[PDB]
Amino acid sequence: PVTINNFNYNDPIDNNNIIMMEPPFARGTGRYYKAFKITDRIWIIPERYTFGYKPEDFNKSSGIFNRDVCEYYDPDYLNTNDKKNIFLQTMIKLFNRIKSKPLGEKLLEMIINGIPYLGDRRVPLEEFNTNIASVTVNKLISNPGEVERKKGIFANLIIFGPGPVLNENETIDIGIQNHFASREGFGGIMQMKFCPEYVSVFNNVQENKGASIFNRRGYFSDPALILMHELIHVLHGLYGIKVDDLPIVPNEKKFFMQSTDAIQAEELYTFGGQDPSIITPSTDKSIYDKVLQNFRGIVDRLNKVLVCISDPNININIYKNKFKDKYKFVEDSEGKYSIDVESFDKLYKSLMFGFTETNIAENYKIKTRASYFSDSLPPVKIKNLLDNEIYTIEEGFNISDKDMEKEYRGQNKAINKQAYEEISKEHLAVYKIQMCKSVGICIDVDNEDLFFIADKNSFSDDLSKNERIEYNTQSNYIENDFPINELILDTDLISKIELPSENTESLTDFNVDVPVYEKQPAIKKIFTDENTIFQYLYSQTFPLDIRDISLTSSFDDALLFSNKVYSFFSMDYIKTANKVVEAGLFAGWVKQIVNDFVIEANKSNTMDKIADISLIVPYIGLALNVGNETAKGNFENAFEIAGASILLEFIPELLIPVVGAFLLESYIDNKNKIIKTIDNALTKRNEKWSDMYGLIVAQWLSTVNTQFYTIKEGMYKALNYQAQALEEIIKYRYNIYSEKEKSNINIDFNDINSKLNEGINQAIDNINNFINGCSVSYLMKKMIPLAVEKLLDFDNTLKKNLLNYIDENKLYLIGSAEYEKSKVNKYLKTIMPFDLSIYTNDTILIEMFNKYNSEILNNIILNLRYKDNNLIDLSGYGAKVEVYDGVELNDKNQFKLTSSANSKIRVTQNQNIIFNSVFLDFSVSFWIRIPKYKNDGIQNYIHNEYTIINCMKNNSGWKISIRGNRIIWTLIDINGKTKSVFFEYNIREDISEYINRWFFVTITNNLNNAKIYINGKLESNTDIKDIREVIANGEIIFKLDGDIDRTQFIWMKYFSIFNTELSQSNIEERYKIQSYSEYLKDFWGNPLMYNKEYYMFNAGNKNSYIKLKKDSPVGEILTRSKYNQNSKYINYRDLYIGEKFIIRRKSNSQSINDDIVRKEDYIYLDFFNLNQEWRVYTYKYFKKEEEKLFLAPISDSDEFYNTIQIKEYDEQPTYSCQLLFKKDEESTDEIGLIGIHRFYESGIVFEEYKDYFCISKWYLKEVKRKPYNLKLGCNWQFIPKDEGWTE
Ligand SMILES: [Ca+2]
Ligand SMILES: [Ca+2]
Ligand SMILES: [Zn+2]
Repeated sequence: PVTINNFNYNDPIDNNNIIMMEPPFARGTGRYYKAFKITDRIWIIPERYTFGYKPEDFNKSSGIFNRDVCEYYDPDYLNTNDKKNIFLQTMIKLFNRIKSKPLGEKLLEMIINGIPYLGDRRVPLEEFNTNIASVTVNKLISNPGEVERKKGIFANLIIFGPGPVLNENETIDIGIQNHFASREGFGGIMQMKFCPEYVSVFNNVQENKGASIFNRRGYFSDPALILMHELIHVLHGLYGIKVDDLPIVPNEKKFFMQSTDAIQAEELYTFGGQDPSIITPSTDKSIYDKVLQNFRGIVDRLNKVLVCISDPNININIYKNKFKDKYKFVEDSEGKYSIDVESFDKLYKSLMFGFTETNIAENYKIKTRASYFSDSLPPVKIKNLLDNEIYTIEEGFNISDKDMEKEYRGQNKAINKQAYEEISKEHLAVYKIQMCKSVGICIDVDNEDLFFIADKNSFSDDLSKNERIEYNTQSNYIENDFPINELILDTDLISKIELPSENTESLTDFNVDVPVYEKQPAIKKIFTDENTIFQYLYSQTFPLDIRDISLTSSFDDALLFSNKVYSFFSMDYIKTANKVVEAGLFAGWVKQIVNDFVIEANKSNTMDKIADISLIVPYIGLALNVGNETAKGNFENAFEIAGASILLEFIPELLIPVVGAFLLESYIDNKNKIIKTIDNALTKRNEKWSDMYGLIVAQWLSTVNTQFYTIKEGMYKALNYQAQALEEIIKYRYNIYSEKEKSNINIDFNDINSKLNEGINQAIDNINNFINGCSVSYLMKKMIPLAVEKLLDFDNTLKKNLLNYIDENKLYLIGSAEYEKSKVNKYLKTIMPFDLSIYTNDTILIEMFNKYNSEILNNIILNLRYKDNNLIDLSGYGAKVEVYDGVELNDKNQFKLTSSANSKIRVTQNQNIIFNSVFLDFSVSFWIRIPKYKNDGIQNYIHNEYTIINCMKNNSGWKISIRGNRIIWTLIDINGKTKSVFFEYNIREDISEYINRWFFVTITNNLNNAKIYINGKLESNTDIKDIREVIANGEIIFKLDGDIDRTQFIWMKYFSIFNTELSQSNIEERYKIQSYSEYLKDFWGNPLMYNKEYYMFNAGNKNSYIKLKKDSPVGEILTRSKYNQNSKYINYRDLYIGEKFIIRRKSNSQSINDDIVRKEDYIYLDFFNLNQEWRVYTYKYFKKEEEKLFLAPISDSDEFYNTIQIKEYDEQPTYSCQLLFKKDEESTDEIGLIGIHRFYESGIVFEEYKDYFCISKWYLKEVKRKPYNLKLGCNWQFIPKDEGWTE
């Protein structure tokens, strides 16, 4: 157990637990400090830390000490005895809180027992030397006014009050002659400057601070956790493992980059959470090795120590026993000490990954910042930590008896205001970057708001070094984790070995290095005319002395005029916001503009499914103009083209080492040592893949995800500026009214702010999801593949290396040089899939990853789309696409492959995508339109198979071919074994749903089957179990290849590939998404057009067509003529028959050239009667359910309706459309739908039934039925002449 002593500042010095100490940095000169032993080996000196600081620097100035901290200054802190005593009692309370739980009690026990080794690097291995400043500190015994009598004591930790900056807590180690005992295995007296009352404030981006933009946001820290964070540094320093290694260094070559001190791995380890992941596995092992090497030096010292010259009273055995336990060394029955690898590993992991701020916070139910790399806010002052009503030893601020335990409400600034006070801004100093234009207006930007982008020098290149493989050689992995529960239950973690007495000889060698600090300018001026994130955010603000502003979509005007505020919301939103109204209409206007605000903000939920993008925030570019000028043009389009990359302010140069070669050592005549070597080399190979992935993750988190974090914060600020601006306008307009008017105005400012705030919260959630998706996308498509390329290269090099090794030892391997030959091929065959959870256990990051992998669209590895008269891959993997001259392309994303040799597309796929999952798993989807057979060429049509898409490599791959009315999918494995599955449509149907009509094809492949889906429905299936490996990343050639007719062609659209098997559900969804359009379509599936001649088809009367009756102004219905020749393979009904209709636009006299017909358009349905254009009319006064339509010349009669509304009542994909007659555009009076009706005719000569072109009210209720009735006689399709259909 840990005992925390009690005392008052004025208690008498007793030279034991209350002393006059001579601090290490005093160099044995100057004055002494009254110090209090709070626990064994730990001292508290309730006075400001002044070592290395100028007295005046304790005042706020035009300078700052740290570039990444909102620095608070207060020279009066601790300037009285009562203030010093309060500091003392507060420290006692914090220590009691720390030991209130086993985890914290153990941290203290480890620290108390982690006594510094007696000596350092300069001390002979045979000796213990206490006469060094890192081991002994002196206390003055003599009476006041004379340093006549001094006594030495051993100490572990000395905690002082703060230095100039109250909120800048720091743990300091002792350097002597340029070396640090605490960094070389020995450990040394540790010092700390700490302030309990002025604590840091933080706010989680992904989480709302009580969700109130008009209230105080964020949470304040529990000083006990802040102290434990420092105590962890103390722990590391005491065990001598606070080693230095390759640090994370910020790139500062660009003006938008955050400047900061180099960050050592030890600091990131101390924080925990995701931060250890920024330290590559290479560096993790580097640090591990250095610490182990340091301990070896200590264990050697224990085996050689014979005496202590500095203090004859030191019992050598007692210390050897204590140090053996401290470092967890093992000792044999003879007393020989050695390192136990298991015990060392456990100790190391416990100290680096067990005791972390994140783990401690979690255990103590204390909320803390999400990461070391999270913006810093202004600190606050805790009113009274000694008041149990506000802060307790057991629960800190989150007191359950006050219902503040839930959701860390006790630390919530918006909720627990009674616990703290805001700090006077006049006492705060912050490093700012003054961005000046070349003229010249300037904008100040806190350095903390800039992008933190780790420089390339931050990462280890150890992966490029060679590795000697031996029967020995084993894997090397360091799990940046340690089960906190076992640590809390570990029975032998805490020492039960006697702590030596602290009294020793007085220190006489005061040699020590004392740091010297100095402020630097708080403002750095730079010149740039760039208008990026900082400038855009700035344009959305207004000075405090202005109260009348107006919104503008002009960024430039917003910068020029103080009364103009930039807004990235719609033109209509902006206009309405600037509208001035009468008091009587003010309440209405407020409701309107506030509602508009929510609508605008909610556009952050916009979907873009047709472009294979589930979510996109269209206004991010306009809001920040971050990255590659995202404020220009249409952001959504730009995103569809370049993806996440366009949002990055800077594209990082990644470190992706050429993996060093392996050196396989041979063992002649040794069958085992040779086999072992081969195996070890294989396992080491995987370590290489893992370490590379870890190197990628570290860079992604410190150079990319950091930039996206800044963008998320930027959008939060942007949205708030918009709400603040609207709030300002509303206030101004309301205050223009008189008191009498105001009294009659029904407005609730809190309800307004509530609605605005809620809108922002909804938007932020979408924005965070969007940005996290972008971050993972960059990782997977722009980083991982580049690493895979090197790893695959490495594999190849290692492959022949191993085979050539199995060759050189062929003899010594006898009848096995083949068994292990394949053992190498099959091992280097299956590559390691990237799993983020392997490099981090951070829930946020893991969830981001899993979410990404759960989105089927992220499985797209090829997406050929039209953009600027060319076809490019928008999958994000950058396939090279060569479209040759003979390929016809249009903006409807359709492309035509003809019989010409130059009508082809060459696609070179990305070779670094996990495609060969080792069992075949991928899908291909596309739309196609295959022309009808030539009647005089039917034999060749059914006989000649021709390839249309071929993807082969090493005589293995896949291809899509066509043989007449059959489309074929074929797979060929490395052995040449072939399997096919096909879809063949009937060519004897009166009316075919497939011939010359666009239809959707989807082919899926898995370990068992090959399936072909047509328009979302499964059509064919082939068992492909026997098929072995199939290379599918070869070049893809789109070209008609075979014995084809010169007239042969094929149209294709939306070609894409998925590296997974699509489900029937995925396919059906894709079919509907790609079928969707605002416009109606024609019989063939193309957009329906105005001013284009069409024959009419009736889905409910397939073989019927319309003809103007010779003797009457009506359309009689006749039977389609049919294929006349004698071929046994074909049959169809003629399509180019009946009246030639033409659709004309109703309004806008923009002439009659042509255009696209959209659902709900009002039209005129006309047709040609010889040299005249006639029209389809409905007699206005029929009383029956239906009537024959009236066909006559164009004219305007008061007795006939002439306006039709084209409709689409079917919710599912169809090329059918309906035609409605309404009394007039305005009314909701429906006359009926155009269809076909059967009439009975009994004349003097003939008696029979005849069908006529009619309008009927009966259809009105029928089109509402579900599922939509495709057989209804009111379903029509328009057939224009098409080269793909001849008769
Ligand atoms: Ca790491
Ligand atoms: Ca302005
Ligand atoms: Zn730290």
